[PDB]
Amino acid sequence: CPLMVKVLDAVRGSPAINVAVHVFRKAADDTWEPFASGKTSESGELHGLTTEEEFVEGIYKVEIDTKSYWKALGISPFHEHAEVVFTANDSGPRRYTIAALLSPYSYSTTAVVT
Amino acid sequence: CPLMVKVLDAVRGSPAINVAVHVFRKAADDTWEPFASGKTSESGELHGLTTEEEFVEGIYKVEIDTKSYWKALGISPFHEHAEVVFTANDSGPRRYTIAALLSPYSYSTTAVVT
Repeated sequence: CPLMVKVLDAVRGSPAINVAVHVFRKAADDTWEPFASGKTSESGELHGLTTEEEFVEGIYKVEIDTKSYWKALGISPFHEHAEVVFTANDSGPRRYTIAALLSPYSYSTTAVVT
Repeated sequence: CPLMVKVLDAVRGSPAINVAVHVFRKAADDTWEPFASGKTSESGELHGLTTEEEFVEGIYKVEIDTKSYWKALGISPFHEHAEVVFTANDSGPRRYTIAALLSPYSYSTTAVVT
């Protein structure tokens, strides 16, 4: 599992469940190619997005559909979604955990690379 | 000043000075049209990006060139940049302050709408 996503809800103090996440890879022609997608589990985590074979160096964009999430909770969010753009494995493959902490008008995201 | 951006450095405890910011507006054909750009001042603030006349309803993307910033400090950042995507003025014009707090492997962004 070289790429894992974790999403938390700062309003309820719990994992953000069933959040849609879409991963894109920057294409040779500078366009974002769809790469992987899924929904966070009951623990707010999303595993098995790729394999180390498929996860080559490139620029990747993780897009978290935060708007849908809040709407479901009857809350009016500010952001269309949260995006995390980063260059991966440029210095060889690592294990990346992208964590996002969500609030209606704010979000933070941190990368734990190992 | 309907749109203001403020950036802080969490490693140095100071405003992030000379940070490039590019604002885009979602075009009719779903493409991002360049809308405004500038650099934060010595106070970590960017003013005068638009006028209320020009700042119409739409989906906007604020891109903060975090990578350049950290590179200049001789630090190797994780993110390519920080993006903030939101729908603006859908319910009439508001004043938007987008604040970003930066670290090499993490960033948070909050919106204060008045």
